Amino acid sequence: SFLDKLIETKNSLYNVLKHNFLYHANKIAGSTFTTEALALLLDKNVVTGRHTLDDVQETVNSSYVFDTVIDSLKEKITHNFLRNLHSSLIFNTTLHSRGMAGIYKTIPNMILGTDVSIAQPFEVEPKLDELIEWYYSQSEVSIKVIAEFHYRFELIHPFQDGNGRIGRFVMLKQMLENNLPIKIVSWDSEDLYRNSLNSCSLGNYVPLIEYLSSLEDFREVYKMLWK
Amino acid sequence: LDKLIETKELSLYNVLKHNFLYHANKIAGSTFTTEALALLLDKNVVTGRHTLDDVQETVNSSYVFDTVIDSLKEKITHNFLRNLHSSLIFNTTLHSREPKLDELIEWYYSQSEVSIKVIAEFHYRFELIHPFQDGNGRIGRFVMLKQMLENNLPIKIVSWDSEDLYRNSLNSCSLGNYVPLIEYLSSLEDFREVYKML
Ligand SMILES: Nc1ncnc2c1ncn2[C@@H]1O[C@H](COP(=O)(O)OP(=O)(O)OP(=O)(O)O)[C@@H](O)[C@H]1O
Ligand SMILES: [Mg+2]
Repeated sequence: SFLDKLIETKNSLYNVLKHNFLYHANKIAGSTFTTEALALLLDKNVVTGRHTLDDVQETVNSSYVFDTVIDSLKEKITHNFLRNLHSSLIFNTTLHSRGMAGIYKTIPNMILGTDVSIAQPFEVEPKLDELIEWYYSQSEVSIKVIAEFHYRFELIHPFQDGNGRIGRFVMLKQMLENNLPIKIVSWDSEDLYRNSLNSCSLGNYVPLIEYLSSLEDFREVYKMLWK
Repeated sequence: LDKLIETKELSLYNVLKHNFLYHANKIAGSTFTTEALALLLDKNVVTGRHTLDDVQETVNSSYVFDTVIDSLKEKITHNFLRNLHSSLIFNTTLHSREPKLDELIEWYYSQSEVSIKVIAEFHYRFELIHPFQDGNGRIGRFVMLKQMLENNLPIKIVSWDSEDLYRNSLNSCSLGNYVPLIEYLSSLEDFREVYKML
């Protein structure tokens, strides 16, 4: 019943979820928008503070991507769905040219803070199919399923940039679609999210599961808004 | 002008771009200070309080300025003006939504000698025609600048301080009478002498 109410306000439960999610997801990606500045941008289309053009444009894009994710609930994660999310997210940035929007990487990339083996470009499309086919094979989608999906997706790292944000968008989508607790990956001075990721390995996602469990359920925190 | 042309990738060019865009954009309602505009142009960093439209239109004006310099000595056409307009209003809230112009352009290129009088008459007539819904003023000032540059004429930047002299000169003008505008432009300082040191 949470989802219906969320939809019927599309100040509102929707704007709270959007503001919180976008704030943390973008800040993890390096955005310098404060909570007040992001609120002002989302509500009144006014930019304040010091930002790169890319930060401004990508924050604005992230708003549209969030809307798309909510509008496309229950729809299948496909290659084109993911490429369109990426395309919306990096629209009108210094990555739009070169036409890396919205396209899988052609040149090897990396996640720094680690030397873990990222998927080579040629492996992106097949592994992703194997991942998607795996995801929809699950009888019941759980936080554990979503955590494994998240880690594997990030290890694939299909796009040259924006992998973190797109991954967390998809994670939010999966949670919403399966009436699971809404766990919003939050920024913090200690990099608990990143460290939980780095404690993980293929076949071992317990650090991420524990991290997600350590997060509060958004649905309960703002129960006053819907219940 | 040659100095202008080759300090392009590099500076007379950046000084002209910065000053011109500052005044042209401010007249159009931009809230970028001269420092904020400089920071945007040089480091692609946005500071201060601005609407999204202001940010985007300022960035666009940078691109349009570059295009205008690229098209020096090239003939003013309709598609050229439409390209300026499209570039200027790209990614704004203004995005969703002929004969008199042809006549004006041909009239302009028929003159054996281009003068400030010719440019002034062109400017007023362009504003009276008003070919675009928005950005008409900025496009007009871009074109005026182009016309001055192409003919080694004094480079006079319509200034934000100059209002409302510019506006009142425009309101005193009529078809066939452009003397208020000519006197106004004449009252403006020549960019070339101020930055002759460059
Ligand atoms: N040790 C790790 N193991 C697996 N994945 C990781 C690890 N560390 C980070 N990641 C994921 O890789 C993504 C890379 O993005 P990062 O945070 O490094 O900066 P960014 O490139 O600016 O963010 P974005 O990808 O949204 O553009 C992270 O968001 C994270 O989800
Ligand atoms: Mg990035």
